[PDB]
Amino acid sequence: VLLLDTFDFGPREDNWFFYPGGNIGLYCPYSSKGAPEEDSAMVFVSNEVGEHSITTRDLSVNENTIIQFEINVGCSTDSSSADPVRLEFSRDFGATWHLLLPLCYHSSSLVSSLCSTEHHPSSTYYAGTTQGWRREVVHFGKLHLCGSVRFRWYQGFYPAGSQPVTWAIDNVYIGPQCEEMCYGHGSCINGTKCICDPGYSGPTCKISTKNPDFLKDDFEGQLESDRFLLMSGGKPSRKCGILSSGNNLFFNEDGLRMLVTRDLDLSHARFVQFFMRLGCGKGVPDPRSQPVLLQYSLNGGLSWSLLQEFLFSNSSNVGRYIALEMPLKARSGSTRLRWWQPSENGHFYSPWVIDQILIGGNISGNTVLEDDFSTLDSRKWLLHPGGTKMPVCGSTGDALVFIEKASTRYVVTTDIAVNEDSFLQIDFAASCSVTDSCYAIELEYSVDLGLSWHPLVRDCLPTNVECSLQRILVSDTFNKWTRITLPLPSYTRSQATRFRWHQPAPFDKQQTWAIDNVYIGDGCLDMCSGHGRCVQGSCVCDEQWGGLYCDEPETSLPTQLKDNFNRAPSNQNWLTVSGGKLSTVCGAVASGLALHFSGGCSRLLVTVDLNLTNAEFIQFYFMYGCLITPSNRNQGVLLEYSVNGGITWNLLMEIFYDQYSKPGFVNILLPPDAKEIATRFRWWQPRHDGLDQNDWAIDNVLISR
Ligand SMILES: *[C@@H]1O[C@H](CO)[C@@H](O[C@@H]2O[C@H](CO)[C@@H](O[C@@H]3O[C@H](CO)[C@@H](O)[C@H](O)[C@@H]3O)[C@H](O)[C@H]2NC(C)=O)[C@H](O)[C@H]1NC(C)=O
Ligand SMILES: *[C@@H]1O[C@H](CO)[C@@H](O[C@@H]2O[C@H](CO)[C@@H](O)[C@H](O)[C@H]2NC(C)=O)[C@H](O)[C@H]1NC(C)=O
Ligand SMILES: *[C@@H]1O[C@H](CO)[C@@H](O)[C@H](O)[C@H]1NC(C)=O
Ligand SMILES: *[C@@H]1O[C@H](CO)[C@@H](O)[C@H](O)[C@H]1NC(C)=O
Ligand SMILES: [Ca+2]
Ligand SMILES: [Ca+2]
Ligand SMILES: [Ca+2]
Ligand SMILES: [Ca+2]
Ligand SMILES: [Zn+2]
Ligand SMILES: [Zn+2]
Repeated sequence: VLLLDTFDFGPREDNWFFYPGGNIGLYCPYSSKGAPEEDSAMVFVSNEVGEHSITTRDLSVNENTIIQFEINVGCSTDSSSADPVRLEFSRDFGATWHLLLPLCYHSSSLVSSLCSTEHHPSSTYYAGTTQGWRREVVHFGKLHLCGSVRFRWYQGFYPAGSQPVTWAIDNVYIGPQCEEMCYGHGSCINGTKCICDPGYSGPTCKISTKNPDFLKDDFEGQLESDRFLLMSGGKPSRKCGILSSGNNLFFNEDGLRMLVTRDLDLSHARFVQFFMRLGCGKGVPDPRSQPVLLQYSLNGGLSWSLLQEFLFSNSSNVGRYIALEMPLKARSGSTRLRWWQPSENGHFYSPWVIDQILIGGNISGNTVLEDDFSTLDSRKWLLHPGGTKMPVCGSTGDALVFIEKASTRYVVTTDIAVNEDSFLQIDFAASCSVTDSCYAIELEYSVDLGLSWHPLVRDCLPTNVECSLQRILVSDTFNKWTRITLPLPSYTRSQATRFRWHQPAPFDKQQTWAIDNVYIGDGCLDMCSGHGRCVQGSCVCDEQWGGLYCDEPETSLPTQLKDNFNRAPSNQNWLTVSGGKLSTVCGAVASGLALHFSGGCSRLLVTVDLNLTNAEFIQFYFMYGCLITPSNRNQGVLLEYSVNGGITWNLLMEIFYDQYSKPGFVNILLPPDAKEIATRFRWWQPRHDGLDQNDWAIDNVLISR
């Protein structure tokens, strides 16, 4: 043991050669977790004239020597490069001095350097790095420091009228390291004893209480939390924004720029993701701008490994979504991450912003994500700009609702494993008759942690006239709460697929929407037959439906359907009528009124489910172009049937676009697989040129024998 001083008496006389400007006292004690009696420290107050520093006697050091101490510079978060404290050593009895730990980033080959692979700041302690005291430890193993050396904490020389930042040090230990360096979770005493930090225990502070397996900061909440151990140089701001609403964390000061997380349980973590903007101006960022380094530590910050360097470039000055998979080596019960932008002097050439930090996920193979939105769990719903947990449109409890004024509206799920048995099933609503606007909400998937998003359902006509997104969540058909069930296509299969509901900008405030009763997974069977919802691996049937998978009607289905369309379409015959209304515009199609589809949005007609086991035919009268004739083949109405409650459809007839300029009669013999105990029909027009364009009419439907 070479040197120990707690300053709790006064200073130990033999320890120190000099301490100009230093006086025993208290500095910034009220955050400190240490005992009150221990708060006595060596303080260097701003107004002291002359040198501000403290120098040790000459000591004999070796590769196993550490310097360990606690420091507070400035008792604030007002970050500054002015008058930092430098920890230095001298090999010539104080004639010359050098930083004990150099700044290590990318070293020149023209010079002698001790830096190796690990990127780290120097033993320089800047004002406004943190309000709290902190422990620093420097190990000599890498420093080629052996023999007689003296050390100093040095700030500067200050004439009268100077006002450098006040600082203080405490609990200085210089001597042999402790075993395992106390795993970076304790203070070493004499190399023989570890004094463990809270939540760490045992001889070497190896054993940890469980750490959280998830971190979120959107910077809309508190800036003092258990989430970050350091937030040096970052302030909440709306400047240099990335997202359309809310604060970001903004680095626009000098000194240290370093954001350090608490220790996390990342043993099953999949990802770190965040938004970042490197540079805030219209031109190209200054080429001297130093990169933001993302690093991790397994040992309480004793050593750091690189995840990614993010360089300033001609394109970096636009907000960007960033996501990385958590590598195996970073996955432990106790891993912290940091974002650090190096600088040799505490000066920076550009600001930067970070926002919406999420760390977590789960690599253990989970195949199910479900929610009724009784709560909004951040671990399941990663991003939801514009979205609020609240009731709307007579929802079952709360829903996730996009109603407030916003420039961005989307919601992203966490990742799940998707396989051949996977399906997506949600309730969705648009504006609930608040607006009559025609709009759609995109449903998308990513297999790369949100780096790219692709439409879940592709434009693919069963006629193969058009094939390559298909608008599904549309505001007329889904005006009020409506269920959709989609088998997940092969291209979505992976061990980590996530989903996004996206309202592309620009959109109007009144074009609102919501989701509820979400199930994405491979449970239940038959996707509940179109007549129920999967809840915790069990089908919950709609009213009037029963059986294990909701395939059994409580009351016998009709065996025929007939409609002359001389009265308003009835829910006894029709489940859906969008874009169609009874009129005489077509003349007689069969007779009197016809159901005329000329709406500017969806044009869709769906029957109730029918028992067609013994039925023989479907027939109807049909006309195109009562107003404007269809201009191409993809505008042909498709007649399809479903035997699974509208989940999947089978083409029966393409009602060819350039036919039926005069009313015609269609008579089709039902195929075997359309003759089931529960089957529905739909007429839908995949494309049209809008209101009163490429219109069609139907009359005298008969599905019978
Ligand atoms: C699906 O629909 C078929 C009809 O195509 C149903 O089969 C029919 O079931 C009814 C019972 O409600 C039987 O009706 C009875 O017919 C006798 C004939 O003399 C009459 O005396 C009774 O008063 C009554 O009307 C009918 O025989 C039978 N037809 C056939 C071809 O079997 C069937 O029940 C339906 N399936 C499901 C799953 O509900
Ligand atoms: C990570 O995901 C896995 C899912 O594979 C979770 O482990 C399951 O947890 C539930 C508890 O409700 C059990 O019913 C399963 O039997 C567990 N399976 C396995 C393989 O252990 C795990 O809980 C998730 N981690 C966290 C912390 O949420
Ligand atoms: C550490 O060594 C110093 C030598 O000055 C001694 O005063 C102190 O009691 C020792 N501490 C422990 C806990 O061994
Ligand atoms: C970015 O801008 C600088 C100066 O405007 C230019 O010289 C440089 O080549 C640009 N970078 C790239 C790769 O386009
Ligand atoms: Ca003390
Ligand atoms: Ca934010
Ligand atoms: Ca709900
Ligand atoms: Ca009619
Ligand atoms: Zn590097
Ligand atoms: Zn999109």
